[PDB]
Amino acid sequence: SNKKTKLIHGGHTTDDYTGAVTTPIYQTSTYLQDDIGDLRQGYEYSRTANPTRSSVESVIATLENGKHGFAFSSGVAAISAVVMLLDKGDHIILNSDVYGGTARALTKVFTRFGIEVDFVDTTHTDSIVQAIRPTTKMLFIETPSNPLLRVTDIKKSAEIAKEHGLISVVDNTFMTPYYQNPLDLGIDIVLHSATKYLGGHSDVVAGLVATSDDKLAERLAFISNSTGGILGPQDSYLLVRGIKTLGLRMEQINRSVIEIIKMLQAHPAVQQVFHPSIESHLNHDVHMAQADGHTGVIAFEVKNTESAKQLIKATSYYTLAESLGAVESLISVPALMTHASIPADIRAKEGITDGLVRISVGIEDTEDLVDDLKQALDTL
Amino acid sequence: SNKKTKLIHGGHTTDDYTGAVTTPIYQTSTYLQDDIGDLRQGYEYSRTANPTRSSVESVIATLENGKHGFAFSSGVAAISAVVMLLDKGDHIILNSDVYGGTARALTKVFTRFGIEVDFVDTTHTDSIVQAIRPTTKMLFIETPSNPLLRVTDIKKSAEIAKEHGLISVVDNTFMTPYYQNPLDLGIDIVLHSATKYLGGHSDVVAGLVATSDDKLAERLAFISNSTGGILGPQDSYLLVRGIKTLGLRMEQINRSVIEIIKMLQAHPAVQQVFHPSIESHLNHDVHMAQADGHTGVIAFEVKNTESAKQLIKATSYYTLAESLGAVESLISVPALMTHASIPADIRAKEGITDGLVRISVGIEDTEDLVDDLKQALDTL
Amino acid sequence: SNKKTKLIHGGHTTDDYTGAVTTPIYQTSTYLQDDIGDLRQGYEYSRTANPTRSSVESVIATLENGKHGFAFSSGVAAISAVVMLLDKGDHIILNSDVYGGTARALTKVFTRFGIEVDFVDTTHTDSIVQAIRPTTKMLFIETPSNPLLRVTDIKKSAEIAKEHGLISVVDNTFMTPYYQNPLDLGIDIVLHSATKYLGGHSDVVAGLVATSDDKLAERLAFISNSTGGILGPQDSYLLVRGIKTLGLRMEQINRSVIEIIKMLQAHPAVQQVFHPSIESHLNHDVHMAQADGHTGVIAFEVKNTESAKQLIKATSYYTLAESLGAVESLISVPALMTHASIPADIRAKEGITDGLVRISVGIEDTEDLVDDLKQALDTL
Amino acid sequence: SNKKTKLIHGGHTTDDYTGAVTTPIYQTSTYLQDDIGDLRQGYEYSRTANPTRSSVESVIATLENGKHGFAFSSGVAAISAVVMLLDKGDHIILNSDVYGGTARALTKVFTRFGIEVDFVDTTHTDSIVQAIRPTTKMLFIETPSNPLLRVTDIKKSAEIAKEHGLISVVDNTFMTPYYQNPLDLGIDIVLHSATKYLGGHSDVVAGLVATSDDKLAERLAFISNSTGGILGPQDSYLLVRGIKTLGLRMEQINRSVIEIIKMLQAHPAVQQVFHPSIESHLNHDVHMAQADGHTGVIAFEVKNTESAKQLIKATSYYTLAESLGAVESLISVPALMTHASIPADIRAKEGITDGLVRISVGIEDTEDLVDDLKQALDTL
Ligand SMILES: Cc1oc(Cn2ccc3ccc(Br)cc32)cc1C(=O)O
Ligand SMILES: Cc1oc(Cn2ccc3ccc(Br)cc32)cc1C(=O)O
Ligand SMILES: Cc1oc(Cn2ccc3ccc(Br)cc32)cc1C(=O)O
Ligand SMILES: Cc1oc(Cn2ccc3ccc(Br)cc32)cc1C(=O)O
Ligand SMILES: *Cc1c(COP(=O)(O)O)cnc(C)c1O
Ligand SMILES: *Cc1c(COP(=O)(O)O)cnc(C)c1O
Ligand SMILES: *Cc1c(COP(=O)(O)O)cnc(C)c1O
Ligand SMILES: *Cc1c(COP(=O)(O)O)cnc(C)c1O
Ligand SMILES: C[As](C)(=O)[O-]
Ligand SMILES: C[As](C)(=O)[O-]
Ligand SMILES: C[As](C)(=O)[O-]
Ligand SMILES: C[As](C)(=O)[O-]
Ligand SMILES: C[As](C)(=O)[O-]
Ligand SMILES: C[As](C)(=O)[O-]
Ligand SMILES: C[As](C)(=O)[O-]
Ligand SMILES: C[As](C)(=O)[O-]
Ligand code: NA
Ligand code: NA
Ligand code: NA
Ligand code: NA
Ligand code: NA
Ligand code: NA
Ligand code: NA
Ligand code: NA
Repeated sequence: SNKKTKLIHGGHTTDDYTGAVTTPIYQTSTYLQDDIGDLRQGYEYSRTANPTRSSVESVIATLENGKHGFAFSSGVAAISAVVMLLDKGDHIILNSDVYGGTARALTKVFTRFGIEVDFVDTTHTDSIVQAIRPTTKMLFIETPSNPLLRVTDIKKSAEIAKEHGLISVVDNTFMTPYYQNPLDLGIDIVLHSATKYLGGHSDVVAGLVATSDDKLAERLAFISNSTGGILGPQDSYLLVRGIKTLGLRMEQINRSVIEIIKMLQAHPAVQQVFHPSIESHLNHDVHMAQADGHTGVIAFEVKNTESAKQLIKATSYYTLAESLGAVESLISVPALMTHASIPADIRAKEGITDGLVRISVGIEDTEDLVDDLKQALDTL
Repeated sequence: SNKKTKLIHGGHTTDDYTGAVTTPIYQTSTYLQDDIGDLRQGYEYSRTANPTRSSVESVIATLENGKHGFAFSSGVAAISAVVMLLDKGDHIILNSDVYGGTARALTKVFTRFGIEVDFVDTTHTDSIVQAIRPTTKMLFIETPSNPLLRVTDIKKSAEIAKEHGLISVVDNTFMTPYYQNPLDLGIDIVLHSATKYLGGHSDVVAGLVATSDDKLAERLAFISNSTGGILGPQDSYLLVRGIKTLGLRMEQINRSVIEIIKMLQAHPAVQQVFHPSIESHLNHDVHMAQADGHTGVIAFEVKNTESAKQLIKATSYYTLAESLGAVESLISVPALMTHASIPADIRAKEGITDGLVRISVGIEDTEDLVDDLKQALDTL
Repeated sequence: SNKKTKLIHGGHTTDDYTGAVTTPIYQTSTYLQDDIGDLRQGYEYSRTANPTRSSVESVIATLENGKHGFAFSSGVAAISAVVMLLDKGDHIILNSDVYGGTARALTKVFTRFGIEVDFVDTTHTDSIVQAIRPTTKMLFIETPSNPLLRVTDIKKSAEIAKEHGLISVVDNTFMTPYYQNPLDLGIDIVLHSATKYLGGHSDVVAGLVATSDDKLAERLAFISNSTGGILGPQDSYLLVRGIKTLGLRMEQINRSVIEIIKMLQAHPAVQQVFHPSIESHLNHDVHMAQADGHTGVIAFEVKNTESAKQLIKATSYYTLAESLGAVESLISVPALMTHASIPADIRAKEGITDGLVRISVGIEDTEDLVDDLKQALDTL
Repeated sequence: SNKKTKLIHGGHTTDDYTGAVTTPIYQTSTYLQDDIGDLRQGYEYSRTANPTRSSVESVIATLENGKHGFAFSSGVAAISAVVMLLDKGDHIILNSDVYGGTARALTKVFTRFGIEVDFVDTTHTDSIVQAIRPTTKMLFIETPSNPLLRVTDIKKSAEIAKEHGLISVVDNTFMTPYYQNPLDLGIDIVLHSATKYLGGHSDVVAGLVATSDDKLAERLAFISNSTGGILGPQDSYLLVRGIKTLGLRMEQINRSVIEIIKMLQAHPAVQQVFHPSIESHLNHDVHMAQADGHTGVIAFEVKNTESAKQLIKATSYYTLAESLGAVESLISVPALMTHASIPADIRAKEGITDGLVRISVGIEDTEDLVDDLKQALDTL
């Protein structure tokens, strides 16, 4: 029924055999056959399929309202598997501020295999229409993006991809299936870095992919079985377990996000704030029309590098570390940590200023997170 | 010093911090930074590096006398990472009877990216010399191969690859680092399905890669970090643990292999036997010159499909299942299980007859394994 | 600061060595000593102490505002360790409806060792005063109790125990440290079946004990080290992980508890409802004075056994299984499942009627849980 | 059939449901019931029974030729459960040099519950006959003992216990079921610290108990369920896995033991050597009659404390740490590490001299272990 119930009872996460109310961990590579080719429960070799991995795959398929799920050893392994649907000579359109790892994979790995990449400002979907070439075969969008939280119209992108014969892909990491369901809006494939919110506890690196398309699912299963970037059973189990509390965690994060943004907008040491909940944010209405909540990632400007470092040192409850979607709130400075290879003039032009801070809001007490960040900003 | 000591004390598999005599399992995705960019022990994000994965990587680098190790989510993920060293238009030479998963990856995935594949009978290394094109960039060999255990001269292949500017790769799964060390013979990259002997307990799917080449190691690390087929920490731990007993397991397996082959050669219901220890086997002397023991995989012919099925049903201690390198002995029929897509006339021509049985010798009592297989053959 | 922040940042649950933001899993039994008796970080043998177990022990000590924590292989192992503080000839007072496993341990095991047990209705603390003998050395109370949720005044029991030289113990399982902190009210020892709410995911069996008393802590450490009922490192890790979401889970459970009780009180097929939040419940004011929330366990009467079974069959979201404190709501019938050895006339006299149903409210959507239980009751 | 086969195929260590060739890890606390009291596969609550724990219990029952197995959270938890078969006023006879943890549990814990303990030199079984009181109910022996490896006649002790109505218990840790099977010699209960050889990899703390007596098994199951010192599922799995290689490990250890003892007996810096394989060792013939191999624990005298410390520092392959039965060889000095609370004059009288060194032989290369210990002794 409602989302919080679906999180507990959706998918197959119990043991039909013993009745165990949690998915058994099949730390196993192979399976007895009673006769040659007769598999007791459909399993024959864990790379091809493993029951614990099948459990988490059923969960992500259910949560995204798809038919088929796939679990990979990381988010970028899921992305690479999806890109491998294409052939040399094919063209893929991506949002222009796509995740750094995605941009690296496409421009430094897959370009050597003849895949051509164009980065497009998809906040206006007619940019996609202009960028389509005869060889374009895939449209890949994140929304909202990192670290400036740009929003792209999912439904319109799905329609464009249908009309032009493209495979449409949404990286739904920042929103999670709790708030945004791209397959319901016509997208062919949805994927996640489960390393972030889905696992939720900073203790699994994993990717998840869901689709309703039987033929794309067959192709993805073949790619998974042949290139072998599969998630192991212990990590699959920890994913199932972490997803149980996804709804509670996201709701707490959202309460804190709302109060923190109020504080940041009022504070004199903060300039611009980036988050899709802000009414003046580009495509705010598009976001509200395709999602019923918010990501916990916020970016905001302080004056300079020194202020950013001082802010980090002055907080008690914000942890300096890579990644996002933890139960701990995390803080980072993109210009120094993720975007430092880009020359400073280009960073400035793109809005990645020296004082741009990114926080990933965790599940600490809302008042504590607001007060801590405020007093730290007061030290500037 | 000696191999069995190196297996226990080689690599870094203790905790410098607490002194724990086993590698801690770092079920974690990210790491506190004390200042922006200052990593306490070199860790910042588990996809890039994880201490438990670094432990197993140090083990495989030590065991293969290399400098750099890499742990992947499966053997075929390690193979795919190594193939991704190449660009569209490049050509790779493989032994003609390479592992089915390798052939599938190259001919159904990487060929779509412009990688060209030629299958060559490398049991005569001058076949490699003939097959080299101007665009050839990699030579990839298994020895001994599956399921007919063909042997390829590693040292000569390394010399050919050096002379012609090729990256040389040996899939050393069947022999393990306990018996065969391709990097010592001049090969650039050695890799393993750790799913088999290294893990040894049929409970991990994993790949391992080792090299002494700093530049190839940098390229492999970039590919791993960008396409993300990494081994998780629990599986890395179980690998380290299983490798501890590699020497004992391989030695027991070898004692049983010798006695089983004597029995098979004497038995009237068995025709041809395939194993590199047999003096009339092609390149037996090459094998003995590049290895100081034997794989536990043996293939032998009984009369037909019905005899093969009857043999399997009549054994007590041979388990019908996919994979090899378990503590249990495993039995299979390639024509029905791994090679069934090849038309029967082609199978027959290649020696994959309907009665070809493959066994992977485990660590059961030698007398029991000999007697069990013999009495089962007596029922034919 | 506030409880939800303390749950994330309280205790020591990161790695000082690598900075890993989660507690490493020390799957290890022993530790290198650099010189005889010089321990690198205080560890020498995992039965005595293990770093992952020390992490969860620090968490429970912090959450209960104690100084010392202890992790056991189950709730009843924690209880047995605490009972072993006593000697033959000593007397222990327990609430008269104590948990079945506790009653079994004391009356069928520890009584054979000369420990004498008296069951007392502690809802009136003067019953404790009457029951005190010269040999009484321990007062052990649960509040609220199972399955009728009787409430005992913790502060008054602590004062009585101080005055008469008794060790006071509270089994705080049903309330958790999120809502009730017995050590703050003067109790010597607090303990939990961490199998329930603390782990929270029905995937760990564990006990936890906390105290502020240095001498009792030394005695408990000696008992743990000598009788060895220690929690293992994987289970310790899963406990730390599950406790992260304790606050969110308990708050969702409490919202659902309030709405479900409204529904049950209004429903014509339900007679008596047992829960400390009900204003006419005995010692409701005592509960509100010593706790700032509620347990998720509720008991209520339907007409008879047949109605109870029908109710269970008619629900969609209530799972028939033993235990409580899961993310799934659980349903049971004490007269058939936990109390069936008591003769029916005694059960009836005690209020354990054939139609008494117990539910443990999970974290499903509140509206779904209310509507599901209501429609199922409507089928009666 | 033969022991090495039984180690692989004995007990139930596969999944009947999927065919997985390894025991699934049931990280779970409770189990769905299809109707009240109808358990799908006999499971209802993991403290009472867990399928992974049942797997390791079946293994130890099979390996010891018993009917019932029990897995505890440590060796001393298994011992405490067995002692709890007794009542206040009962008397237990133990060998006089029993393991320190056992002596501590009995003389500092169970004596407070009215259990009376007598330490007896059981190397002459008539000492047992003299020590029997009207209240004696249990005879508990280790053989060989620590650290002087005293041997006790198991068959004669079993006969004495039968004749006088005692429960007989053998702590079979040092010999393992691979070499010594006390239940076959008439003993009622056999137990192990599985922390040592059975797990074999220094990564599990665990106890195991086996019996053929249905009534004692029922009593032990009740004690386990009521006091809750159960082994968790991950540790149970690692035990099953480690036991697979028990035979190979013990055989390698025995080859090394034989060569090391030759070296120690010849070396001028070594005085007395303690090991049951030495022909002049007390009850050498008794040991050879009740076992068909040897423990890997050896003790030997060097001159003094300074020589012992120097020896430890001079070795390359002997690791200074507590415990025994690892894949690494371990070295210790009992007078400083396990027996330091005993006054020095008593230690000297008992043979625990300042220069007594204990080694636990691991599975390193035999020549390496001999040569390393010899060169280190040469530095004296
Ligand atoms: C290493 C990296 O490469 C890219 C892609 N990329 C290439 C040029 C370029 C200019 C601006 C921006 Br924004 C992204 C750009 C993003 C990242 C990252 O880690 O964030
Ligand atoms: C699915 C598969 O594809 C191949 C490669 N391949 C293609 C044609 C062909 C002919 C003979 C042999 Br031998 C191998 C061949 C091997 C396998 C396998 O699973 O074994
Ligand atoms: C097996 C069990 O033993 C007890 C204790 N006990 C002994 C007599 C008795 C009468 C009423 C009540 Br209420 C509890 C009683 C509780 C339980 C249980 O599992 O619930
Ligand atoms: C702490 C400990 O207590 C004991 C039992 N115990 C009591 C007196 C005594 C004298 C000699 C010997 Br030998 C053992 C003795 C053994 C150990 C141990 O850790 O080894
Ligand atoms: C309600 C419910 C669903 C249906 O979810 P939708 O969001 O309507 O697609 C699926 N699974 C479970 C367990 C549910 O309770
Ligand atoms: C002997 C030894 C080595 C060296 O091994 P080689 O086979 O000579 O390369 C490495 N590590 C350890 C722990 C050793 O004992
Ligand atoms: C606030 C806070 C505490 C103090 O908790 P109290 O309930 O006041 O005892 C402890 N630890 C952390 C991490 C906190 O944030
Ligand atoms: C041989 C065998 C047994 C019997 O072992 P004994 O030592 O004769 O009691 C049990 N299980 C398996 C799997 C065996 O192979
Ligand atoms: C500006 As539009 C609504 O075509 O993305
Ligand atoms: C910013 As990242 C998830 O590539 O460490
Ligand atoms: C036949 As040749 C020795 O050139 O591989
Ligand atoms: C023969 As296989 C390791 O691809 O199941
Ligand atoms: C009735 As009273 C307040 O002495 O527990
Ligand atoms: C009611 As119970 C936790 O002893 O199964
Ligand atoms: C000396 As005797 C054989 O009675 O133990
Ligand atoms: C000698 As010990 C196993 O009690 O650390
Ligand atoms: Na738009
Ligand atoms: Na669609
Ligand atoms: Na050749
Ligand atoms: Na080289
Ligand atoms: Na009262
Ligand atoms: Na106090
Ligand atoms: Na004797
Ligand atoms: Na018997």
